This record gives sequence, C-alpha cells and structure tokens, in this order.
Amino acid sequence: MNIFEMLRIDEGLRLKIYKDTEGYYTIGIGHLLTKSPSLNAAKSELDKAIGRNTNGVITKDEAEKLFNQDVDAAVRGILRNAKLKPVYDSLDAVRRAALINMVFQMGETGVAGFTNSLRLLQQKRWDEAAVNLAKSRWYNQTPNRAKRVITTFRTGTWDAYK
Ligand SMILES: [Cl-]
Ligand SMILES: [Cl-]
Repeated sequence: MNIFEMLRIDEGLRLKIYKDTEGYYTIGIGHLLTKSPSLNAAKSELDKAIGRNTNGVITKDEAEKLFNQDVDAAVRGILRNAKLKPVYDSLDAVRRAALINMVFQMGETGVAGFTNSLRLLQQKRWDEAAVNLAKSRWYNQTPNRAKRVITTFRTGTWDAYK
C-alpha cells in the first residue's frame, strides 16, 4: 500500500464529469473541477486542465496524470505550510500518508484548522488524536472514509485499507 493506492480506494475513478459528496463537479480520481454550479464552468475548467476539448470525458491516462499532479501538489502544500510541515515531519511513513489524504480531500487550509488534532498527532498521542479528529464535520459527512484515515493515524498500519 502507498498513498496512490490509498487515495485510489478512497476516491474511486470516474471518466465522466460527476458530482462529489458535496455536489461539486469533479472528474477522474477525486479531481475537483469547480465549486460553481454550472456544468459549463466545469467543462471549461476541464479542457483547460487537460489541454484539449474534452466534451466532459477523459481517458484513464489523463485521469492518472491529474492524479499525479494532485498528489504532488498536496505534498508540496504540506511542506510549505507552517502548521502542517512540522507535524508531517514528526510522523512515520504510514501516518504521513494519512495526513496527505486529508489534505487531498480538504485542502491545506482545511486541514491546518484541526489545530487541536495536529498537536495531538505531533505528541504521538494516537488514541487521543483519533477521538478529537472524530469530532468534526468531516467525520460526520464522510464517516467511512474518515474512519479509515483515523485508524491509520491511530495504528500506524494499513489495516483499514486491507
Ligand atoms: Cl490543473
Ligand atoms: Cl464515507
């Protein structure tokens, strides 16, 4: 297991524009196109991201290419963030994967707001961190996904994904 496989499991893979859990237009492997309600706005954002006139459909390769860019961007978002970087630096390989997952899902800013949970992870207080992370909209909206990430922080293993 690795970050790629992990997020592929959590986000699935769709070749046609779709609505995410929040109802926003997305494609591929969790690749958010726009928060705007217009399918045209989304189609426009899609052609610009792919570099071609897509008509709202892309290939597997193209999805994987957005995926790679998106993973990369998340890591880099983390390393640049004064609140995130230090937590990330303090964790083992597994748990880092879990941190990346949340950033990919909610953005650097969203994650950086879990101040209390962040501090708990930095202190290596796994069970406490897991309880705190659960008291959030995040967990109430996408509970199964949140549970898997949370167990990952709690155990330092990939069990939740096996
Ligand atoms: Cl892009
Ligand atoms: Cl879920």
